[PDB]
Amino acid sequence: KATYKERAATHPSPVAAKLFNIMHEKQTNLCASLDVRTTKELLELVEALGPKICLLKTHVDILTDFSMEGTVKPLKALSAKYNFLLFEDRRFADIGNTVKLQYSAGVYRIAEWADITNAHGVVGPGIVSGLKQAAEEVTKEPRGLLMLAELSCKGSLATGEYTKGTVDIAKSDKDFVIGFIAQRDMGGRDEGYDWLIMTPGVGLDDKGDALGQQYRTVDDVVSTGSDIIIVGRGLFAKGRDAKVEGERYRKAGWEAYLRRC
Amino acid sequence: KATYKERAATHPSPVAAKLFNIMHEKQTNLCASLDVRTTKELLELVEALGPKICLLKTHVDILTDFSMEGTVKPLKALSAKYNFLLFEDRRFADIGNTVKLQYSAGVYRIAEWADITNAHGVVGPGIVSGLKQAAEEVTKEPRGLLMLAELSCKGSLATGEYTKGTVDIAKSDKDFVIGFIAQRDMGGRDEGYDWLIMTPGVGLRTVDDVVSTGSDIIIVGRGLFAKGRDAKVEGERYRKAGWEAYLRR
Repeated sequence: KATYKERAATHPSPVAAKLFNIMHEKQTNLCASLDVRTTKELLELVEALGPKICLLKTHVDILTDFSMEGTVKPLKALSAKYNFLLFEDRRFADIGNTVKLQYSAGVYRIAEWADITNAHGVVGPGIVSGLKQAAEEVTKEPRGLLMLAELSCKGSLATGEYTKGTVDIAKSDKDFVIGFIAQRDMGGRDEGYDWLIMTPGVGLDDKGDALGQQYRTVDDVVSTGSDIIIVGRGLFAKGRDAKVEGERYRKAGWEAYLRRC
Repeated sequence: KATYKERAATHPSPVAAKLFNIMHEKQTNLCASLDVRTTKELLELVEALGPKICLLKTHVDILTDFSMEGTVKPLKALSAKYNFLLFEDRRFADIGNTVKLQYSAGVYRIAEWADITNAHGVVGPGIVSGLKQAAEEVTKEPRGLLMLAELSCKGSLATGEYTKGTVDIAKSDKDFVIGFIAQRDMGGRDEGYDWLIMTPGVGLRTVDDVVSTGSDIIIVGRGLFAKGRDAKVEGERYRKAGWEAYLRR
């Protein structure tokens, strides 16, 4: 693949172009996933990691104290201050007006602040056009969608046929569907698509760390097509220093990226 | 196909038995779907339909003024007063602790008040065990799950294989998975399963059509209150239509 810098210059999706530029300018392809229960801790960790990430994957629906003024406002301030995007990992799986409102309104009003979100292909292409319209209705800021073509959970029904169908759905709108949450390259280059491949389940194979050893290494995934590495507890759990781990994973991911290039 | 009363006495799932009993006692297999945007209208519509429904399918996440005290509290009081269950049509599609918390906590705290909810089969069997343990942790009240084995949206990827995969997921736990949102009978009686088949998109497909096909509950939406129609009048219309079709079955 071309460099993040090059991809940013030609990408049809404004939100994707913005992300590639963030990655290029900050030398990072690290996505932090900080699944904590309080806004206070979330904000603390986000500020510590801000300089080292290009994206923050959130689950505002697991917070015990979510609010637009207390959570979203400060979060957006940090995203602007440190220059990284927000990705709400809601995994939408409905269609019609219901899904539009689940994305644009309700209590969370996701589309008003989340640069990126994701959806399952099972419901069909209507989820793409639906979410896109919902975004247009409540915000002028660039928005993007990641499809879930292959699931990693045990017993998932994401067969080869299912994956192909989801890829076909992604192909319906290159201005809005910017990529996939996946464990491998999904092609598409020959047909004019430049998909962001964001990969979770990534570690650095640290000695004595059983939990971390359940994941693939940063170099493994990046050398195999991953554009962004999604890292969670390895950045702040068990008494770790978020700034130190943020730099460690950022450096490792960037070095792996430079090597594949 | 046994009667609702008979199915209630032998069902392994407490919430399913509870629903079957409500259906038999109130002579109704009608589930109201009132997708309005304000709590005030929702409560008004629910109060009017309460006597004629066995279930209320909700989307509290589309409300413009949702609150635990202003929406859920009164809603629960209505369900207790008129004897009908609550079903939040959230269509969960995640696993692990994330999905457990999306069901038990967050702002909506679904598991705390919703007797029933649903999930997609795509994520695998983990969705059943995860939601089951989440429900057990938050309350001792009966809770149940409906699987989505076949979708009706254009271009959906719910193939025959996908449907089989979801049915197997449903079969993994008869104590918690009570049935499917479907357009037809899903069988299972030969293997010891008694699934509740709840069918949407019904009007006066006709009520008689779906009920005679194997649908146990009819889900009706706008046809019950939109266009300035009278909720109570329409509630009886559909309740009568659905119950009589059931008796003829």
